[PDB]
Amino acid sequence: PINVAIFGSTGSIGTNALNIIRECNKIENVFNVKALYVNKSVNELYEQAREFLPEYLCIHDKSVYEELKELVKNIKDYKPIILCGDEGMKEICSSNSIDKIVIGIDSFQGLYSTMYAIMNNKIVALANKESIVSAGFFLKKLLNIHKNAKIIPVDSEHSAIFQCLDNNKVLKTKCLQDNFSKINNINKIFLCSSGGPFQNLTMDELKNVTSENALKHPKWKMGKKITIDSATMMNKGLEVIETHFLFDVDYNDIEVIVHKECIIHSCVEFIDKSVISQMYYPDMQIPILYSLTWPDRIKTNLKPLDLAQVSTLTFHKPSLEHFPCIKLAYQAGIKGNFYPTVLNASNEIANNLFLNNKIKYFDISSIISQVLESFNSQKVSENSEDLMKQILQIHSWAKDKATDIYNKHN
Amino acid sequence: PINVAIFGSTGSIGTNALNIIRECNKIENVFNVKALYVNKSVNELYEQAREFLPEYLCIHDKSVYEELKELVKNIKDYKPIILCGDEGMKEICSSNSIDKIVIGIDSFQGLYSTMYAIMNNKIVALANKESIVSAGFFLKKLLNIHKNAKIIPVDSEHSAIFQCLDNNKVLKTKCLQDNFSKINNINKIFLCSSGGPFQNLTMDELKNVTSENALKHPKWKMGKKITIDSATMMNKGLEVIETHFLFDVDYNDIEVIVHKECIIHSCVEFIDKSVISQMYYPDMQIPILYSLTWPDRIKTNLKPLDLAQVSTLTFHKPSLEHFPCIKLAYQAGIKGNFYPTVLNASNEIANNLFLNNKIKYFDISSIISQVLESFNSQKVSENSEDLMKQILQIHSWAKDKATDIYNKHN
Ligand SMILES: NC(=O)C1=CN([C@@H]2O[C@H](COP(=O)(O)OP(=O)(O)OC[C@H]3O[C@@H](n4cnc5c(N)ncnc54)[C@H](OP(=O)(O)O)[C@@H]3O)[C@@H](O)[C@H]2O)C=CC1
Ligand SMILES: NC(=O)C1=CN([C@@H]2O[C@H](COP(=O)(O)OP(=O)(O)OC[C@H]3O[C@@H](n4cnc5c(N)ncnc54)[C@H](OP(=O)(O)O)[C@@H]3O)[C@@H](O)[C@H]2O)C=CC1
Ligand SMILES: COc1ccc([C@H](CCC(=O)N(C)O)P(=O)(O)O)cc1
Ligand SMILES: COc1ccc([C@H](CCC(=O)N(C)O)P(=O)(O)O)cc1
Ligand SMILES: [Ca+2]
Ligand SMILES: [Ca+2]
Ligand SMILES: [Mg+2]
Ligand SMILES: [Mg+2]
Repeated sequence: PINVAIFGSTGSIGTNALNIIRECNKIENVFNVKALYVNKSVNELYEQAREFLPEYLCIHDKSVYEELKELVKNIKDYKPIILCGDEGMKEICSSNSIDKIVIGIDSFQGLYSTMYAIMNNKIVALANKESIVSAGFFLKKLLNIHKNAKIIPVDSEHSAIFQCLDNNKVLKTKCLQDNFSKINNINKIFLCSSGGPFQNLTMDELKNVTSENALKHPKWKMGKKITIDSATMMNKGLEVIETHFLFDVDYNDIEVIVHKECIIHSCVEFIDKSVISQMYYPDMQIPILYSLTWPDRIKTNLKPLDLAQVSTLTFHKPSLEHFPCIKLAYQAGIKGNFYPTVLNASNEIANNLFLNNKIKYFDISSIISQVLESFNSQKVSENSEDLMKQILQIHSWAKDKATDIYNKHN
Repeated sequence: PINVAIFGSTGSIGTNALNIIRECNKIENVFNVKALYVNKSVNELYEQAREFLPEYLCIHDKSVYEELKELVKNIKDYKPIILCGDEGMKEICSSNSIDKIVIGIDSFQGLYSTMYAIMNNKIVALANKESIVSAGFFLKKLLNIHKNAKIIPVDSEHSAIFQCLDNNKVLKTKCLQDNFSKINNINKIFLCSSGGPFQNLTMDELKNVTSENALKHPKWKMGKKITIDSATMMNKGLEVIETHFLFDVDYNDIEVIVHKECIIHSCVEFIDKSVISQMYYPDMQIPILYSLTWPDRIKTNLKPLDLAQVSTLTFHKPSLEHFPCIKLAYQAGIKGNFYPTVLNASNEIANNLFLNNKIKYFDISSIISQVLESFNSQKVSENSEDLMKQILQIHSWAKDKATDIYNKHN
């Protein structure tokens, strides 16, 4: 039986995780949900607790901590360990009754639990790309210290890549290890993208698009932050860096392709030029499930892919003029050092400004661009604790700098 | 050092096999071409011998044996063992200096060298699907006795499927072995097809198609036999049966899909509903190369796949009214026993009759159908030698029956 904790259980990823676990458990009882962890959504967490009855409940915000304890009392025959904040999360991570942890917490914040899960030698089913982008080489260093810990990618393109590999090669290495692409004979990555809601707009239309435009399309079913990143294609930019760190693929060997039907989720070209790709309907349940079953697969009752019904699949290059965030992400990745950290942080700010109607579409890239050119590279700390502080301080520096730039032009 | 013999070196498969070996050897000196074997193309074999300088040369037609020896003595500093007929084939198969054999011999004839290669515990890179279709159960029996032998598929769709699989599971089993699909978590197979030159014809148009139309469908030249089979989609019917035997997949789990761009070469749906596919330009060099390098990959200088330029991929279900050969294959496969043997034999006759303008398009299926209807199940004999002679009897019977049916009408 697979003992699982869901971190960020009330969001888009967490809900999909619980969905697939539920439906798979109807076929055979494969998963035990041992812990749920949310930020503020106490009512929704209670409802999930009622159904799945985990041994652990944690809410990050102390201000709703009491409210959770009282709500949970209605559930008969159930006495969970109810915890909160950083302290609660660390206790769950160190529990010997948990094997696998799904990280569906958003933003740079997802790094903290990812770090402690690793330090506790757990399998980390990581959907949070911000932690990889911002702390790539820290996570690397951490995985060399904690040799039984593993990151399994949940991000759909990276899951697709991972699913295309031979596991007799994968098991010789692990995600975020130097030389991963060489051991797996990977030559090149086709990184597929929906292209987002603005894919058909002219430069003139792009000037005046609003966050509401970005958020209204039902085709995009995710959290608000990632929805905005999909619209600017900064999401794909982040995923380029994520691909580089997870799989040790050279930036010049990662190609972004717009595939509007979202059936082919990404492709791996091996050294012989043979290309392998993973496909399904655009549904996060597959990537989530695979992270929890790897290196095996289990039966599901998901809708089978009907290729003749889909009938047509299309592919084109993205326009860098229309989506300058892509270009900025390659530039930050190629530059290396802490430039990806700076990229992620300034995007956090720019993303949120646009979401709340404070800046325009092209201001997003303008702000990010100015922060990256403000940054002064630092010698990378050889010490693991000092490296973590370095990342925190640089992330924080970049967010402040982005705010300065916004203010300067406001 | 990969010590390889090429059987049927002067045909389409053989030539392509020598092409990729040549090109790959320029990068890394991997392959030793140890043997070349052809029917009667002595001059072409001579030119190949001068380039590749194999330790063995063999020609099936003894009437050109002296012509071979006389041409070969023109090759400066080179003294091969030049061999003859079935005997020469058996000697090459028993050579310890040979590890892998590519079977690029066409038709039921290919089964003989396939059998002897397996009896000598070789790795058999098998392009010849007719041997599998007509003698699948016998090959399975043979592989159970000769435990170090393996069949690695070369047929592009089956190579595709093989590549889509996770080698960590493939390595725990082998092609034709019981439980292959269970071990590999296979739920179903999308068997892709070019659809052939007649894919867009109406029923009335199809009535009138001739062999010259079928053979003009070019790009890369194949044997006349498979070219006609592609036109009737009997090729795909044979491939459905080949899929069943190679991978132990149920007939109701095999779906034929017409993909006219021939970029996706086939797809595997796993029990979780995730789908994996192999893609490249249509080109037999990759499937050939992979059968010789498996479970590894090596570098090539083949043109990289450019998905943006390809731009569109399309899929549709084939019409069984327009292509009744497909239906006949499912029917023969499902009935089991020696019906696949009978299908293959009667097709060999019908195919050749159509090739030579003796019968019409729909007479092909009519003749095959009548032989299948005529045949009565036989008790399957238990020892290998007995089962082989049983196969040979039934094969000869079915060919004679097809010819008699033809003789009765025209
Ligand atoms: N949504 C998707 O399909 C995909 C998401 N991702 C990645 O997954 C991550 C999550 O995205 P998504 O699910 O869309 O985001 P959501 O906004 O939908 O969900 C965020 C979840 O994290 C929780 N959370 C936030 N902060 C904390 C904290 N400090 N402690 C505990 N829980 C916290 C939230 O809790 P609360 O409900 O209380 O606010 C919520 O449950 C992102 O990093 C994203 O990049 C990647 C690919 C696809
Ligand atoms: N062509 C292709 O791309 C594909 C082919 N296949 C399969 O591969 C096999 C070969 O097809 P293809 O290459 O098109 O066929 P070809 O007709 O082009 O080649 C047949 C080859 O086999 C040789 N041959 C015939 N009889 C004998 C024999 N008695 N002993 C030794 N050699 C013999 C021929 O020699 P000679 O030149 O002297 O006549 C020739 O080299 C077929 O079973 C086909 O179904 C499967 C998928 C794709
Ligand atoms: C509707 O299908 C899809 C919509 C959007 C996406 C991408 C954003 C969400 C994501 O990263 N996933 C699912 O991994 P993007 O390609 O627009 O960046 C992928 C699929
Ligand atoms: C142009 O690419 C292609 C042409 C033809 C085919 C098939 C026939 C030859 C074959 O079996 N191969 C290459 O494996 P079919 O689908 O028409 O039966 C596949 C690909
Ligand atoms: Ca594989
Ligand atoms: Ca009868
Ligand atoms: Mg993604
Ligand atoms: Mg084929």
